[PDB]
Amino acid sequence: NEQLAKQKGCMACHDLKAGGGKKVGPAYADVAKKYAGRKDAVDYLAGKIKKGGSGVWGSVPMPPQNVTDAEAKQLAQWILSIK
Amino acid sequence: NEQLAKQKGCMACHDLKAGGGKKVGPAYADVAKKYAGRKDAVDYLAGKIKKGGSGVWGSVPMPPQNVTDAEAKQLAQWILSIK
Ligand code: HEC
Ligand code: HEC
Repeated sequence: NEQLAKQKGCMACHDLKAGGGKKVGPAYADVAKKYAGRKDAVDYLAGKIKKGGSGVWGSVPMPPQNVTDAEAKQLAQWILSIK
Repeated sequence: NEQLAKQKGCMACHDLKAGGGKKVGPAYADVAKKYAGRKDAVDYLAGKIKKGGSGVWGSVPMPPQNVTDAEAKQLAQWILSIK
């Protein structure tokens, strides 16, 4: 399974899918660093995940995503936790 | 959480951290595409995982991995499942 592969060190040499390093959106660790000082980061990011947005990291927009309000908040919190 | 983000499609457009794209081995989805539906795929891949391999995807070899035969079979089956 995926967790076993992580534990065994496999992911030092392998990604799940191709295209690493060339994606259209920002790295989550950079999102986490940016908003570390921001008290309302969770709701700000949840809004962007659900409703989409542009201009914060580049000119290409993130389209609105198929997530509930609760999921958007959960994803925001997880991203903020990334170190 | 991490699994939720993967399941929702977020990772098509985002990496977890900066510096992606330099892994030395093939992406698992590409391994899965190659060997999908071959009658000996599980045994073949389990053997490469455990014993290592060279020259199938490039010049850089995979060393033997610290896995049991059962774990190698588990890992092979998981990799073959990656869409
Ligand atoms: C942790 C136990 C794993 C698992 C499950 C896999 N790998 Fe590797 N791998 C690496 C390289 C350079 C290759 C290509 C070798 C070649 O050109 O022949 C591979 C290949 C694979 C495969 C496909 C094998 C095939 O013949 O098609 C598979 C299923 C696979 N790996 C699984 C490099 C590395 C590492 C670099 C030091 C390490 C660590 C791992 N791999 C670990 C694992
Ligand atoms: C799956 C539900 C997700 C989640 C959890 C996130 N994204 Fe994206 N995203 C994309 C692009 C181009 C941007 C930059 C937009 C801009 O310049 O403003 C983003 C941005 C984000 C953020 C940061 C938002 C901010 O204002 O700081 C976050 C937290 C985030 N995303 C999470 C592109 C895409 C996609 C391309 C089609 C898709 C799919 C996703 N993102 C999916 C998700």
